[PDB]
Amino acid sequence: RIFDPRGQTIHQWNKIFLVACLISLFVDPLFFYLPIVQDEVCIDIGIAVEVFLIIIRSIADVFYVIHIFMRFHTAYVAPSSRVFGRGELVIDSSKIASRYLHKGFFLDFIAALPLPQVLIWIVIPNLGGSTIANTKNVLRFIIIIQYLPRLFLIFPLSSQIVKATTAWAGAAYNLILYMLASHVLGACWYLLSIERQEACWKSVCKLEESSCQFDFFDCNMVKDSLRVSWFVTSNVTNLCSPNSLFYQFGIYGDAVTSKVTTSAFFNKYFFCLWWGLRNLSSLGQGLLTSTFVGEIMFAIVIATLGLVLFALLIGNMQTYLQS
Amino acid sequence: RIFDPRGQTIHQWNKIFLVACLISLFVDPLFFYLPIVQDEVCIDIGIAVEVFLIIIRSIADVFYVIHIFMRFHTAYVAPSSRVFGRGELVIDSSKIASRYLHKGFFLDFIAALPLPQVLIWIVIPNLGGSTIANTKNVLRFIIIIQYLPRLFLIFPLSSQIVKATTAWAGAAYNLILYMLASHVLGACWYLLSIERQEACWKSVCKLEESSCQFDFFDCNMVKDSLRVSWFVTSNVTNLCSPNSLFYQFGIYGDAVTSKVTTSAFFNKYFFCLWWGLRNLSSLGQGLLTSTFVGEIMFAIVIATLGLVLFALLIGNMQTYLQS
Amino acid sequence: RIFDPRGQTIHQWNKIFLVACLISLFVDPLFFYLPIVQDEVCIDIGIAVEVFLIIIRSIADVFYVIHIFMRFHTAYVAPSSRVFGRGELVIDSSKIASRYLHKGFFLDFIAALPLPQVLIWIVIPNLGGSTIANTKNVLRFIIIIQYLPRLFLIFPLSSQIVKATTAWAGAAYNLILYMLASHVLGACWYLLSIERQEACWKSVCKLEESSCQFDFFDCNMVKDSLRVSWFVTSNVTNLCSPNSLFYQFGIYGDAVTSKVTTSAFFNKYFFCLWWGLRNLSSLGQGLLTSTFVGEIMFAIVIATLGLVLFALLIGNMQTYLQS
Amino acid sequence: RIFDPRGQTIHQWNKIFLVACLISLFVDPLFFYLPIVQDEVCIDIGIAVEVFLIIIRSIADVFYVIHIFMRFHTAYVAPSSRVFGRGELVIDSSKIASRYLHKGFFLDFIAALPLPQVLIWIVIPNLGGSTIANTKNVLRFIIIIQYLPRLFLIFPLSSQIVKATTAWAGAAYNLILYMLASHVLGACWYLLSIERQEACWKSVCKLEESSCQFDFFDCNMVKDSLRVSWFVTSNVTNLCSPNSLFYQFGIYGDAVTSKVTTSAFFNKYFFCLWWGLRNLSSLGQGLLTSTFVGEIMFAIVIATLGLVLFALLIGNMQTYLQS
Repeated sequence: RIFDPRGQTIHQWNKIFLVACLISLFVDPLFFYLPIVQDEVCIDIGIAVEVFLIIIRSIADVFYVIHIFMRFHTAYVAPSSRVFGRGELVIDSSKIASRYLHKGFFLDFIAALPLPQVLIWIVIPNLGGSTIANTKNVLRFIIIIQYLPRLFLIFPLSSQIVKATTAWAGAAYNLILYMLASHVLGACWYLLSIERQEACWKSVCKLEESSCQFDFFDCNMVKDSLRVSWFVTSNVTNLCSPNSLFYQFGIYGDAVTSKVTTSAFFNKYFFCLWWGLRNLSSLGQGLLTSTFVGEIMFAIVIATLGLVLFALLIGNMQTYLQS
Repeated sequence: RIFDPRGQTIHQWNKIFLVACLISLFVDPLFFYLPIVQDEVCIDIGIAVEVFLIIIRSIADVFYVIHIFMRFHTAYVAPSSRVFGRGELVIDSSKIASRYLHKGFFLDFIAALPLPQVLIWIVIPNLGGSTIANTKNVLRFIIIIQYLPRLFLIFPLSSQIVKATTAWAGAAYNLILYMLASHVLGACWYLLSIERQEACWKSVCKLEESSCQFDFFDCNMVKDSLRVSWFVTSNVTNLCSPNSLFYQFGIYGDAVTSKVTTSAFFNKYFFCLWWGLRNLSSLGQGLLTSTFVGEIMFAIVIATLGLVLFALLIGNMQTYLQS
Repeated sequence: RIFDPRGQTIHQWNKIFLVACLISLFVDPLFFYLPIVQDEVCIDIGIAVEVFLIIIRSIADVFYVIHIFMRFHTAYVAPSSRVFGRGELVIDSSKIASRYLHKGFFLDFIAALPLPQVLIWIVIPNLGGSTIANTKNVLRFIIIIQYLPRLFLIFPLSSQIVKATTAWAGAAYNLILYMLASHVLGACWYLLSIERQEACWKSVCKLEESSCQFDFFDCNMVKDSLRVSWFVTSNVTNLCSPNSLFYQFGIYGDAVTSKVTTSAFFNKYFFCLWWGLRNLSSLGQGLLTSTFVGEIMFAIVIATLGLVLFALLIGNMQTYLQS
Repeated sequence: RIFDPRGQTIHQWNKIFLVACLISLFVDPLFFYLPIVQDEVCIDIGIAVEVFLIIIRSIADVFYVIHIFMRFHTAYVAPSSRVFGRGELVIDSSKIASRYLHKGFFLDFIAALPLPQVLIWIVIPNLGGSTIANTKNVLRFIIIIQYLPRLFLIFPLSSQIVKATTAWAGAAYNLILYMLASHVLGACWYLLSIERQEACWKSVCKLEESSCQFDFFDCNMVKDSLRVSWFVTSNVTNLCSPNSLFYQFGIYGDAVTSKVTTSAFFNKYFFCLWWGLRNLSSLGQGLLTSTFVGEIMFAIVIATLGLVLFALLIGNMQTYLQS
């Protein structure tokens, strides 16, 4: 059942797979919005939203597995058989599999690994208790390690769609990509702000090591008598604010003053998407960072992305107007 | 009395209609500047300015009715008779009316409906008392529901004018588009800031529900003894300020600190026009919103409009310089 | 002694006239830096800098008069005698004078009028004592009335210089124009901030009509016994500051906090030039104006100039790299 | 042993020399990050990082000397022997040396001088004790005096590499130049902020001439009894802050508020790099300077560099899109 590379089944499958990849690209950064900072100073996770996102990601991974299957069952054109553009067809399944494994299979398999799901379920909780690591909100960012190759996969595939079927197709696509970059940067900023607030809490606990340890900032122990007794005699709610000059919050300060980390899922999502869009359009200006290397590099990445994306938008609109 | 589409009567009518549509597009957002926040914490409406705007709107409406009447009596080129461009003319009134009804009549009829003057006069006040809704200043935005179709009519019609009559007509036209977009965004910002201040007043009333009720911020009840007795012992004047953290004013806070909602019509109009133009040139930067989805979406729309308009301006200037 | 329009004497005269026009365009805005706000809350005029600028403007006006004389004594090509480019020359002095008077003489004569000199010397002081008007700092802006036609003369003449003698000639020329716009806008902003501070002083005087009148803010009367007695008991020092919420300084408030109205000529000049450059590059963003129509219109003009200039710069660099 | 100008040895040497020159351009501004402001209000020099930078710069200068020595022994195409491209080879060493001395030797020699390490070792300390000058942290900027000619050598030489080896070579090259400009501007801003804080300390000492001289702000005298006695009774810590309105810190105040001058080398380097990149992308907006001419000139230079770099980047991206 080898499908023709320039046939109809593969064209329809690629049309569906572009939508599936776009859905996966949209859903992956949403995993960064799960942590919630509560008024009692603790980080919880929205269970219902977590399960919903995991279900969507599982559907996307099923689609990716189907794509890998169809790529093991697709034909190719031999480079040496290209007779005036007529490269014929190859039906050898073994040759197709060898060609796929030599080039293309590795990156597609990496992109199809259910990394967020295993990280959420069978890595952090249950037997894989990372008490020694104590970086539950940091490991989520390794999704980016898988997100970056997957983002690459959107470039050639969509190009094939361009071959499948203009003036309006150069600016709308670039604005969609620009919104995607804004979405990813906003989710990254939200998770980094959560990490910054957790670091401020850890510094406060270090200042108050007499009656605190690095276990009081989890909402599963908020009702403990020790937790409330420490909370009523601590000024963590006032020290961990951008107004107080105790900890350098930097660009993450807007996540504490505006209570973004406490707001509902849609409020926080739209706030962070607008943050990313605004700091991508403004070329990273207004990102008055602290003296921390990671935040500075995040701001530099945002500025560079804004520069290249604005240049692409200007060029695309110039091309559209000239044609 | 069928008019020639390429003739002189229709050309002159289109020249008049371009100016009429430009005036109508300039006047429609001005209805958002009518509400006035007075020093007694209430929202009034300038009766004289409202009457003048309704008169101008009715003039635009009768011009649109004349345009519809004229288009009911215009000839069209038969697609099947296009013999090397010479498509002749169709004179049959019934055929012309049927063709116009099939394509074109609905969208032109929508743009000619006197929706704003109906809403102001015979929808909200008098028989149609919307006491339950209590959203008098929110219904105005449904003018946008009609504004967007009308904004469409400029693009073809002006192009037709281009056919009727370059290097200087590309940058100036896009600057006019920029002015119109900034004016509309400024009017929308003014009305949304009025809504935000009214929402803060409603929150204060809820906090003081013992002596306040949800009909109490109307200027027709200012002289009431109950209202003054409540006001002399109420802290609504400082709770609904961006300085206080009682309510998240966000980007609308600049309309409370600067007191544009209480200024004269020209001052408020120019302030809001400059606000829209500045946040369109800054690509939405400086729009530090709150965690409210509507305000965030407004900021995102402003940033996207700034992106597309600046890209169009750069492309038009590049075309001008290359020509 | 009619000179050849395609000859060498007129070529050299145009080369030196471009320099003279550039110097005159650089010098006219400097007259806006003359008023100085002193620590005694008064506005004085720097006599030495004023005299130097008047001398430079006199030299420029002499050059302009020589230019208009030479234009009265230059030949022209008859439009009806253009036989395949060989349009011959016209030597009749009467015909040349009539042609110049019909078109060209009016605006050239307008630019050659010593308006700033007569305004400074024989309009405001001496016989023309503007005691009733009391707007000495406002009249200077009618230099702009002469400045706008003069700025016109740069555009054709420079093009003629192009005909006298590339890839590098597009970016540098546009940067020179951009610097000129920044210089003019900075001088205008300095004078407007002077006017705003004087208006705040007048408002304070109105608040203190018992012991103040509209002369007390003139530095010639600073040593008056009434002046010192009012000053030792007046709070105009802190009331007219952007920190206090007494007067809406707006975008001009930055000139009071930084004390640029008091500093030396070089400091204030460079601060205002950088202000114009920054608010021209930032597309007018950060110009958070008050509810005053004049300030808002000035900010709108600055933003539109920034838009057109940045688009022109982008287009010029695109042309330079492409060619 | 004259090398062929279009041979293989010179090609490889130029490939090495481009990397060497890039290293030298990256290392020279790092000398500006050496001064450190300590909590005892004094400026020290990191000896270890200074020695490492001196060693790297010495290696780069040895590479420059090797380049000069070898290009003394290369043939050149005779201007009069260019017979249809075949310009032959000049083997005469005397003629090659004469041509090099006439054109090429001066700029290559001035760019190979060990001026930075000479200043660090045998100019400022030891015999050349600049007690009278008292500009230990100011002289470093004369590295820029040699840096600009060395910045020139990149533009031709890199072009040769282009001749030795596209669509991706326009955006990447522009971004490399842009990052280099950001790095240089950040180093210059750090050293200028150090200078501003030192000037504030000098002003404070002038305010405290009774018990202070211009030596208490050197970290070699921090442990002196007079030093500690003055420090315990001096308020230099409060007066020399951006919050206190004592000294106009201007755009350098962000360096004191963020305590970047005290941070470690990596923190300060990345903070200053992000500062330069942000103020270069923002076209100098947000550089609210003081009334000081040097700071204003620095801001104007930053704005002009941002303008030209953004224009070049837009043009390069347009070229990439169209080709």
